[PDB]
Amino acid sequence: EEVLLDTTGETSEIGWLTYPPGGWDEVSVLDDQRRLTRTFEACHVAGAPPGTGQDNWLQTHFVERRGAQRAHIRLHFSVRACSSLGVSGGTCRETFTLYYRQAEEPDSPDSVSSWHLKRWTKVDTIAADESGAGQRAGLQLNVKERSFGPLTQRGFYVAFQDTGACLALVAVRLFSYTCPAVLRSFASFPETQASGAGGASLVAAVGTCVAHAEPEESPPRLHCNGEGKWMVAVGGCRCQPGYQPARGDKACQACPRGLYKASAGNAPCSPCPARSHAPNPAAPVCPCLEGFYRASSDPPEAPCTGPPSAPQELWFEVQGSALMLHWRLPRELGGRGDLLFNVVCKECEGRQEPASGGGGTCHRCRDEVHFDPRQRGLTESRVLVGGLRAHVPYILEVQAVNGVSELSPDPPQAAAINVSTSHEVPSAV
Ligand SMILES: *[C@@H]1O[C@H](CO)[C@@H](O[C@@H]2O[C@H](CO)[C@@H](O)[C@H](O)[C@H]2NC(C)=O)[C@H](O)[C@H]1NC(C)=O
Repeated sequence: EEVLLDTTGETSEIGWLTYPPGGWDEVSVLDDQRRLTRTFEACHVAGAPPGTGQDNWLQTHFVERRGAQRAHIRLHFSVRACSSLGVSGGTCRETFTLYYRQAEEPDSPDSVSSWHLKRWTKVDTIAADESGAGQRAGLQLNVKERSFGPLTQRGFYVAFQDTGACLALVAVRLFSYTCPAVLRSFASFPETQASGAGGASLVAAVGTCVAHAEPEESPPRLHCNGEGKWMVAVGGCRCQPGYQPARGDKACQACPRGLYKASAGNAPCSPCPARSHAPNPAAPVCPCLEGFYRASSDPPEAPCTGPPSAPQELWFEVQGSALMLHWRLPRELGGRGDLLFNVVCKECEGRQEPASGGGGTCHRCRDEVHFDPRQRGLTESRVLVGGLRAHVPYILEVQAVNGVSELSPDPPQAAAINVSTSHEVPSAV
């Protein structure tokens, strides 16, 4: 609610006039509580019995329009009943009508400002809610309200017409309704004017995302009712990663330490998954502790995991022209079950005439040893080893790996076993 003219303020703020001189009369009184009150009266009806007709106007000072598009007016007034006056069959009324006119400049100093020939626009005729003049303080004081269609010039005048009533204007209040600036739906909306055209019409208002918000792909919008309230919205922003709603649809606050928020929007932060920390606020993800990782496939809400330890309990057995390597699971799997194994083969030479200080050649196997499923990428703790030579001594190493350890190797954890093919000379004691 934004005031453009109030009679109960700074004593009246009055420069008004009356078209037929003496048509309206300013009479000042004391109101129910203590206060000087400028009021205007028109009761010519008690004059000549023909009346000779009544057309007595009362015009305001130029009202600046400030930004209002739709002016509301609130009148307080007494009206004397026609039954309670001299014999005034016909000529007496109990109503007055109400007008406005627009101007972009106050009325033309002294050289046009006898108005009344200017095009006045009618607003409505007003009547009292019944059951000279003068407010007695018996709450004969009627209150009525009306409003004027769109205001576009710099200001306006308002005029009052008495055509046979015994009237006492007591108070006038000219205002417009405004919608307050507000935080709604994670956005800010400005103070917004304007019914404009009248009661049903709305005025559309654009919002900006508050601290740490984004649109909801939708860029926000909110609508200003003709009485200053905010009718229903479209769109709205959402909070940002690392930020959660706070004070309710109204702001976004950073996650506290040890919490995070991966993603989109109006959703509270959640505490860090296993083996991660959020050392600081506004965390979008909790990084893993030293020695732990998250795989390609791991979302930020996954716990962090680690690479495996070495395979255990290597052993083997011969089956025809080939040899089967066996082992068991690592004692530490890092909290993931995408464990798979890799086997390396080495043919080792060694202790003969030269190189008596660790003299094993230990090259890798030839291209004629094909391991039965794969040699690399095994999910099972076994492999069949193909074409390895008769007395040549081999060494078979088994590496463990899982879905991290792309992420840091240190070299993969491993185990190996000395292996020699054939056996002879039965036991004699
Ligand atoms: C596989 O066999 C080799 C050779 O027989 C083993 O080698 C030696 O290990 C001892 C201590 O255990 C060292 O003192 C020697 O110097 C090593 N030899 C050489 C040539 O360096 C080896 O330990 C065995 N490893 C497995 C896993 O079976």
